[PDB]
Amino acid sequence: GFLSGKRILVTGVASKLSIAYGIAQAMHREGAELAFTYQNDKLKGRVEEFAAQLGSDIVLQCDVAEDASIDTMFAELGKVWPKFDGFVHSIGFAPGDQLDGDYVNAVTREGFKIAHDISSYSFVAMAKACRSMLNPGSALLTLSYLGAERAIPNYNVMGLAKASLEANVRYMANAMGPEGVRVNAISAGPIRTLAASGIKDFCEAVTPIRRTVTIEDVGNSAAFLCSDLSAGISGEVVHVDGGFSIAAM
Amino acid sequence: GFLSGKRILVTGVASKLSIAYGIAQAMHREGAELAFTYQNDKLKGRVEEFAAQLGSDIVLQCDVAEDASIDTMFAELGKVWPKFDGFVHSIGFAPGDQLDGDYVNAVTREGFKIAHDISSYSFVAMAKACRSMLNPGSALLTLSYLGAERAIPNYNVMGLAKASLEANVRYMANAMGPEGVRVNAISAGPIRTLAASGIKDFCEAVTPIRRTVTIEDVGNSAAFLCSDLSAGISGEVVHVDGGFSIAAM
Amino acid sequence: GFLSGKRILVTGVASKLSIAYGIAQAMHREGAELAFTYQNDKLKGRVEEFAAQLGSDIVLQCDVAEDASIDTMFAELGKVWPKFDGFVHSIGFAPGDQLDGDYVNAVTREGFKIAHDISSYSFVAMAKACRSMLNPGSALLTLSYLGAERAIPNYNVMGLAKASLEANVRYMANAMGPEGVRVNAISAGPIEAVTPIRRTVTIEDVGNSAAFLCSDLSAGISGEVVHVDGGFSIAAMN
Amino acid sequence: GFLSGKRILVTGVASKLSIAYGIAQAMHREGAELAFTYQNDKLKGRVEEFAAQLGSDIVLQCDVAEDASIDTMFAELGKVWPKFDGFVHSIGFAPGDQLDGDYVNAVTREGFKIAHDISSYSFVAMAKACRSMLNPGSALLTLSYLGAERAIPNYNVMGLAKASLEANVRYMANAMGPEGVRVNAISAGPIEAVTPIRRTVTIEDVGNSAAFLCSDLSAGISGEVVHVDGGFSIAAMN
Ligand SMILES: NC(=O)c1ccc[n+]([C@@H]2O[C@H](COP(=O)([O-])OP(=O)(O)OC[C@H]3O[C@@H](n4cnc5c(N)ncnc54)[C@H](O)[C@@H]3O)[C@@H](O)[C@H]2O)c1
Ligand SMILES: NC(=O)c1ccc[n+]([C@@H]2O[C@H](COP(=O)([O-])OP(=O)(O)OC[C@H]3O[C@@H](n4cnc5c(N)ncnc54)[C@H](O)[C@@H]3O)[C@@H](O)[C@H]2O)c1
Ligand SMILES: NC(=O)c1ccc[n+]([C@@H]2O[C@H](COP(=O)([O-])OP(=O)(O)OC[C@H]3O[C@@H](n4cnc5c(N)ncnc54)[C@H](O)[C@@H]3O)[C@@H](O)[C@H]2O)c1
Ligand SMILES: NC(=O)c1ccc[n+]([C@@H]2O[C@H](COP(=O)([O-])OP(=O)(O)OC[C@H]3O[C@@H](n4cnc5c(N)ncnc54)[C@H](O)[C@@H]3O)[C@@H](O)[C@H]2O)c1
Ligand SMILES: N#Cc1cc(Br)ccc1Oc1ccc(Cl)cc1O
Ligand SMILES: N#Cc1cc(Br)ccc1Oc1ccc(Cl)cc1O
Ligand SMILES: N#Cc1cc(Br)ccc1Oc1ccc(Cl)cc1O
Ligand SMILES: N#Cc1cc(Br)ccc1Oc1ccc(Cl)cc1O
Repeated sequence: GFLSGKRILVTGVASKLSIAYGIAQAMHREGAELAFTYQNDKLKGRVEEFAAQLGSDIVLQCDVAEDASIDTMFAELGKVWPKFDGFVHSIGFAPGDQLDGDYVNAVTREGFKIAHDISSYSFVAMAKACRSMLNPGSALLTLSYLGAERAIPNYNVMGLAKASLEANVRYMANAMGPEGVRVNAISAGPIRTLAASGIKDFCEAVTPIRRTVTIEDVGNSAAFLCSDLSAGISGEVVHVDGGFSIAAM
Repeated sequence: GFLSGKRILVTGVASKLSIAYGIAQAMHREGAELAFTYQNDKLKGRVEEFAAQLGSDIVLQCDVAEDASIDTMFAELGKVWPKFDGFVHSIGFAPGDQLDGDYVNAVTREGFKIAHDISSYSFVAMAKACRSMLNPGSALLTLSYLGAERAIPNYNVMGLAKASLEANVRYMANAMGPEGVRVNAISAGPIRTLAASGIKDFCEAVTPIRRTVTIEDVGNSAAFLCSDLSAGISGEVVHVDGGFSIAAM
Repeated sequence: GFLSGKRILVTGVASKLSIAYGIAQAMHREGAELAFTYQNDKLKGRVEEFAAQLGSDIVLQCDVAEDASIDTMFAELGKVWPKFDGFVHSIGFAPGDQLDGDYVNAVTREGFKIAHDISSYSFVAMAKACRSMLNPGSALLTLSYLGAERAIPNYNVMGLAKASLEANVRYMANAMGPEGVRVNAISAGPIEAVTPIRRTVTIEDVGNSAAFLCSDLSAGISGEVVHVDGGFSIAAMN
Repeated sequence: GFLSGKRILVTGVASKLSIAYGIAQAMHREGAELAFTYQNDKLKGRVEEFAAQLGSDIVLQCDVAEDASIDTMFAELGKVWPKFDGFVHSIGFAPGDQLDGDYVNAVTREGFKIAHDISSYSFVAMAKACRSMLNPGSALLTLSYLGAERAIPNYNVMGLAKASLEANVRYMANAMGPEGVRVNAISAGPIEAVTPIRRTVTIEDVGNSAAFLCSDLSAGISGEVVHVDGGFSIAAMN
């Protein structure tokens, strides 16, 4: 398929409901060789078990809060893939107290710091650590949300972090393009994943396609953006939300 | 390939340099069945000859200035494709006097009217005329340019028309989504085509990928947007300009 | 006030509810000298009454569908204001059939053409017609709506026409900036529980922002679409 | 003037070239009563001199890296202004190493953290700390730059920090709108042949727009990033 001969690292697989899971089955269907990271020991077996289904045995600890963990992870990966063709960054976090109710009351300095570090900085932190391993033609991809561009109740400081993240996409694109690397985001519509219970009160009637997008839709667009078919696209946030953001009333 | 079982009409093939030409070879490579329109008798043989290469014999006159021409064209097409899966709208025009020098001096009421009618209205005019022929899963695609969003010297009233066109993309998406049709645009970076001699003084050093996009890049993104792989994307303007618009200085 | 010294042409007064009417009051308050146009004989008396109440007797016919009507108006204005400081374009139209139901079914070639001509081309037409009359420091203003940027039901082809108008703003700001003329738009909210300010905007609110954008206070702003919609467009799922 | 009746806190004066300094002059001209903060002992005398020249003697230490410094400042302000009408946030910082060369190579976790904390979090921190002190009709303003929206060389992580700040504006406008508080930003140009107005913006131009956005004239505007950059961001390849 259209990713044959590519090697792609995939972060953030937590269950079969994860966006990262849909992106992985899609790139896998399309002929990519895959490798996987997992945040910590609680998810090691699970992620090894999801990896195994997709015929990868490359499954590595990576907590993106830690420079040493990202560095170690890429060192270990370089033993099997001294070069590869990019990564999918599918990782968000803010402490639970940040997303309950009025934004200005819930936000704290520490909550802001963690949300931005894990949801935004980690993307460029991964890029720094593997920059010399990337082939020409490589593509990096992260996931964002409409909360970057609009004030969405309860999403709160995550909206700020995703705005920081989309700006990260542009700065990374502009920096890395000259060495042959593209960097994009998918602004995904809402899907019912493990991380979405963290959000309070979690629209298909006012989406133009009249249904919510699935991890399959998101996965297919992802595969496209990490392939040579999208060689003309970098620094872009592609809305995969069924047209929701372009509608009003 | 990823358009097998799709039938797609392609307008605006004028030479081998046309964006429509790149989109057609790409959809053709990907297993689509194709049909072609041509503006008038001056391009009939040429377009039949380009069609023939791509193994289509469906080649029909269509001047989009004329409701009767669009209606006749779809009547003729319905004899061979009573149903199909969408069309590529790759058609722009403004009289030559519109694009020389200062915008407020060059623009006229008639120039404005023609630019908008041919470059913007024609897209929804085609949609009106074939609406009942479209399958569920159909996708419509037009081509726009950065001149819709920024004041670009000499591009002049075409910038207004392309802004009208991108708004057309949203209104069409929102209207047709409920019956299972998606509608998008590609905002293409500059390529050296037949229509670009019309533009005066026609940047790769400040594009992040450090080269201009080709009709191949544009064609591959096009194919994607008219395929089921992009089923989560409607009402969107995708920038295929190598990241040019997201850079400054 | 912050417009003393300025002479501003105001189009589009049709009633005391008109956006142009709120704009004119606010501009008069801030000390501008005002002149007015009226589309046709049906509105002439209303515009003359309102102009009198503001201390103006410059009240000129202008139908922006006609190049000759625009030229004749500016030749008449020239007799009393050979130079002036810009104008407010507060004009919109599409045939009523364009606004009824599903967009693709309602839009027609003629409806599209009329909507773009009246709602967008007429802004630059006015600018061509008065260009040598503009002082350095001039400011042109037009009025737009969120339907330029989102698909809003029934607003239909008026949305394309507004998107065209917002591009016209940019192209005009770019062309006329070197001669000392700024061009901007207000994207006004409709004149409520999901609006951040928790109320709809009024023609007073619109008027005050329009006065600003036509004054030397806004000298740093050109080519800009300013949202005066209470925060509505930046909120989602409130 | 159009700010008479208003009491506005101004942060970020460091010199007569500071954006905050142009803002304060313009606000004083339009009749506002002013109060000032200063980051540290190095800037205290400059801020006191300037405040004296404007007829103010409210000059309070505030380092926005510290929650305690922000709380203590607002407790001191409360002794003379138990209620007030909003504040201008004119504060930006990243370690100098963040701004040197290729973005990906210069950015570090600590640099990123400091840039976002000082340049974005501190806007809402101030708002939490004074929220019950704000009158209905209040207006918060912050300052941003085009590097929030485009990749500009060397501006590097300050661009992410500004994008965060512009989202903070929206989220804040949404949260505080129901209590009668507006929140906006100015995206200022750098303080020229491809700028539509054919000159860079001045701190006077910025000041006048900031005075507007903090006055009841802008009552219809909230959650908005207004570009005061002479049209620069809407032009291409001039
Ligand atoms: N599900 C939706 O509706 C939706 C919509 C738009 C965007 N997104 C985004 O898509 C991405 C994937 O989210 P999801 O819904 O698939 O959720 P998920 O809960 O399946 O995935 C979140 C993942 O991030 C990982 N992660 C968190 N902290 C980490 C750390 N310190 N180190 C390493 N990994 C860490 C978790 O272990 C988990 O694998 C996120 O960026 C989320 O914001 C989700
Ligand atoms: N080439 C570029 O750099 C570039 C960049 C961005 C967008 N675009 C857009 O892409 C599209 C294709 O342009 P191109 O550069 O491939 O040019 P081209 O000159 O090869 O194609 C323009 C086509 O439009 C057709 N057309 C014009 N008037 C017509 C009418 N009345 N009826 C039917 N067809 C009509 C012409 O016959 C021709 O086939 C246009 O919308 C153009 O604005 C071009
Ligand atoms: N009312 C709202 O909620 C709202 C919101 C956003 C934008 N707008 C825009 O504000 C502007 C003013 O609208 P309004 O609500 O004040 O409506 P209104 O009907 O009071 O004013 C419309 C005006 O346009 C004039 N006009 C129409 N065709 C014309 C022609 N051929 N020549 C000259 N004048 C012509 C009419 O005479 C009338 O004065 C319009 O551009 C409208 O699109 C309205
Ligand atoms: N100067 C320009 O061309 C330009 C253009 C666009 C935006 N901006 C923005 O305008 C704002 C003001 O910048 P400026 O050009 O006036 O610079 P300036 O250096 O005069 O002002 C920066 C101010 O930030 C203050 N500051 C830094 N860290 C702080 C802390 N911990 N606590 C409290 N105060 C702190 C400094 O004391 C200083 O007063 C900034 O947000 C800057 O990003 C500047
Ligand atoms: N990853 C992740 C995640 C963590 C927190 Br805490 C909050 C939301 C998260 O993902 C989302 C889930 C759902 C939506 Cl709509 C957006 C998201 O960014
Ligand atoms: N199609 C077409 C076309 C017609 C005119 Br007249 C002007 C430009 C045209 O296409 C473009 C060529 C080049 C660029 Cl960069 C943009 C365009 O829209
Ligand atoms: N003027 C005007 C106008 C004409 C038509 Br037909 C449709 C709408 C018009 O004005 C508006 C009224 C209300 C809103 Cl919300 C937006 C508008 O553009
Ligand atoms: N304040 C401030 C500031 C601090 C750093 Br470090 C970098 C830039 C800063 O201000 C600016 C100066 C100039 C411009 Cl163009 C934009 C700015 O944000």
